[PDB]
Amino acid sequence: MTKLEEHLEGIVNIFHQYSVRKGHFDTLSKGELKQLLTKELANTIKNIKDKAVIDEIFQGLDANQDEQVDFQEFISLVAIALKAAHYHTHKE
Amino acid sequence: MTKLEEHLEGIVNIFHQYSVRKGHFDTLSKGELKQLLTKELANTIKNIKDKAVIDEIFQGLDANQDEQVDFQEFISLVAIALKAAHYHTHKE
Repeated sequence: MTKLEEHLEGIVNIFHQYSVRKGHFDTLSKGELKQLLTKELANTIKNIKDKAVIDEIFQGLDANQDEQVDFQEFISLVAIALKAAHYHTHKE
Repeated sequence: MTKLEEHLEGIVNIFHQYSVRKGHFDTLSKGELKQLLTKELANTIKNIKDKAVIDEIFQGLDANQDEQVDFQEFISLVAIALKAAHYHTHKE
């Protein structure tokens, strides 16, 4: 039940772990996200294995249209994912 | 490192646990959120103990201005909180 804040900084260090390869700045493009998603969120988000699904999501975070998901853009990812968790019918 | 999806459904069942008292529908007002926040996110969000801080956040999720945070509105809460986690300087 009680996990205190390990779930917040937990998801944060998780993103830092699966999304580690970037340019000069923390670009963290769809490559890293796709990796994290297919292996971590494999059971949460509908067909998170699908690049079409991942594209949809990535593009939903990357409103910048620059192919970069920051921890903040990943924050919206967790929005999609938590939705996929409770609304696990298919947040889509 | 690897927590798979326990962090997504984890936060979800966490909200379900600390925010359990509602009306006929899952209203889940600032009372339940304040509780979860002060005890869970006590170390993450800046002065999450402050009702002024919590108000700011709650109101940020409750765009409906109806005093109801759903799991989806709590989804934006986790957006604030994950931000408070990595950007732990003070998402504010």
